[PDB]
Order: sequence, then C-alpha cells, then structure tokens
Amino acid sequence: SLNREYILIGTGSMTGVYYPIGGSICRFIASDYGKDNKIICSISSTTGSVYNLNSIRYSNMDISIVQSDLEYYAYNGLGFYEKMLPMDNLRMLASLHKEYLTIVVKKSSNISVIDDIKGKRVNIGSPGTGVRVAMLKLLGEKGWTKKDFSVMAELKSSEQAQALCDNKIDVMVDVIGHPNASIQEASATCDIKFIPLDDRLIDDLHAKYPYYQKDIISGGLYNDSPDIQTVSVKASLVTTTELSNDLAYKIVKSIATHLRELRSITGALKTLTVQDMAKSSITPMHDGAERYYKEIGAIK
Ligand SMILES: [Cl-]
Repeated sequence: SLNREYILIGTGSMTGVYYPIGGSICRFIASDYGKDNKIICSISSTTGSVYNLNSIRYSNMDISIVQSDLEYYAYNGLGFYEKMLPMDNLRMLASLHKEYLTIVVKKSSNISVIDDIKGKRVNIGSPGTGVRVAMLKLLGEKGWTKKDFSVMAELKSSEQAQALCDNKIDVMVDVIGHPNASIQEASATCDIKFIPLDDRLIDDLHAKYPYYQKDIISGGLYNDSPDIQTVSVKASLVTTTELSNDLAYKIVKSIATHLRELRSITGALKTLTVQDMAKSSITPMHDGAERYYKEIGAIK
C-alpha cells in the first residue's frame, strides 16, 4: 500500500548523547529520501540499552543506539540475558564512537587510585545501562558489594557533574565518549581529576569481558591532566534481520553521506570515519549495511 515504512530508533534521554545522534539520523533519512514518501523516522527518548534491546526483541522498535556490553549480552543470551533466548537476529548497521570507563573526583578529595573509591559515595548509574554494567564488573573484580559504599547513586551524566561539585557524591562514574559536555560542565564548576584503572584490573576486565578493550583517555581535554588508562566499549547502531536489505542499505548510506554533519553532533564523533562505521566485532553486520560498506571500499 501507500503507507510509509515507519522506523523507530531507540536512543536515550534528551540530555544525553544518543538522543541527538538518533535525531540526526532521522534528519539525514528525511533529507535523502523523505521526498519519495516511503520512509518516516522517529526516535525514542527512553533511557537504557536494556529497554531498547527489549523493545527490539518484542518488535516494537526497529533500530537502536546501544553499546557493546549490553549488545554482547543480548546477542549471546548471556549474563543479564542468561534466562532469555539469545537475540541471534541482531545485526549491526554502524559502529559509532568509543566510550571509556571514566572515573572522576574532585582534586580536593583524598582519592587517587581505584581502591580509594571504597567506602565513598559513588555513582552506579541507572538500571539497564552501560554504566551500571561497568560498575557491577568493577566491584566484581575488587570483591566489593553495597556494604562497601556509603551511597550508590543512580544518576545520569549531567546530574553527576552537579552532584560531584556539590559533594553529594564523591566519585562520578560514566561510560562515555570524549570530549563530553557533562565532564566539561564539571571541570568548569569545580577542580576535577580522573582516576585511572591499574594494569591488572584492565587486563582482568579484558580477559573476562571481551567487549572491554584496553584503552586510554588522552590527557588535556578539560584541564591539565595525564593520559588515563581504562577500558572502552563502542556505541553502535543496531537492528535485526527484520529490517529490509534496502532500508539497512539506505540508512547506512545516508549516515555515511552525512558523516561530516554527524561528526558535529558531539565531540566524541569528530574522528568517526566510514571505516570505523564498518567494523563489527560482536554482532554480525546486516547484509544491507555490508552491501554498502563493500560498495564504497570501507570493507575489503
Ligand atoms: Cl545504556
């Protein structure tokens, strides 16, 4: 019939990074194809990769921005998805920016190494998010549980900057690309520093949790600061085999065609290239996406 294909893209809170990225994708789609009256794209602002992946599982959402941790678990039916069927029909459209496990304190705090966060007021993020998974794994490695902290706050990126500078939390924890506006806000409001992860912790995390890569947040992004050793994951745009070859192709092509605008959406995307988009190490690439990346030589 003459109805447009209605595409819904899971993102996150309007205060976050995913929301404007997804909004931009819908705009690229409208600009490239809107006049042909076959496609209409919308975003969802509900937070969390669990929500988004469940919405995809139940066929009420087509595509979502997620990150590697919950992508890995959903695809494999492991960990938090232990009791569910693997989402074996999940497919990647494009890898996006890296997100780094980022631990931030006031310089005035006593805190210098990871073991100093024990006993403090710390953020563990909202349920169903990459931050929550990272914190559960980190506590896991250290053998720590709720009794070992005075406060386990459940704040989003923006909320943490203010909470940290007001001393309502001692340790901001996020899994985010850099440079990031919330960290910038924090550093403009009080004097902050980053806590690195030690070699053994990074090695153990990468060994146990294949979605975490050993990585470095380069120094000097927000103030005078050193390189910070930590782990990273990737944000990615995922879908399922229910999305047609044609739409997967068209969507990836629209993003690639508008890459220079995408780079401008947030600081962490400035370096993104088509070669970066074409990588997928957890979920198979959608056939229609692969068609595009091969056509332009982003994959050999
Ligand atoms: Cl999330």
